[PDB]
Amino acid sequence: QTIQPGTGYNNGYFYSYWNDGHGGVTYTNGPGGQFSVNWSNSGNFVGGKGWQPGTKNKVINFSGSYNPNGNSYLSVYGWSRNPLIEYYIVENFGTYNPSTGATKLGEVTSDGSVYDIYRTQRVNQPSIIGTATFYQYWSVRRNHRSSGSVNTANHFNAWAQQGLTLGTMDYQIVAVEGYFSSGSASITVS
Repeated sequence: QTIQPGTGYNNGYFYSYWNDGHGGVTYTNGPGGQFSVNWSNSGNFVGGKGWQPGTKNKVINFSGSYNPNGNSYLSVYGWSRNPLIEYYIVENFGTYNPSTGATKLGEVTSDGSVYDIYRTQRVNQPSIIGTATFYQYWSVRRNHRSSGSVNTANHFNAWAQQGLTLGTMDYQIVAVEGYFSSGSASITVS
């Protein structure tokens, strides 16, 4: 159904839905690993389905539609602990490339497209363990798409060769993010 921000399990999948309380967002958990999100002049939000904990060799499949109107992105999103890292494998985005201002650390070919790799640091920002300073790792697909298969191992191995290590895996989901924009998406994970 439609639900307020929170986390839990639905039809076998882990889900996490968060928003800054601005409103204008509607997140709905559907059958299996499906979820829909409709947003209109929203605040900041992130929602998706996946696993808790994720793994370093998972092959993630997603399919559906993604129609952003503004700042937003579709990605495999998750965290690792010890070290604390937030990572993204961006498959599509709207008006803003989220890696802008980031330090390019390489490139990796995987699942039909080249990806550019970047690293950035977040200072005193919210995280799964409280306020902290941690790094964000990004893999941004050059050929955008709204369905496909993601071999996470290829990204995690490429990041490691570049000195970008990961700790113990926390959740790992396919999510839709929005930052003061509008759009709609319906994605099925598996």
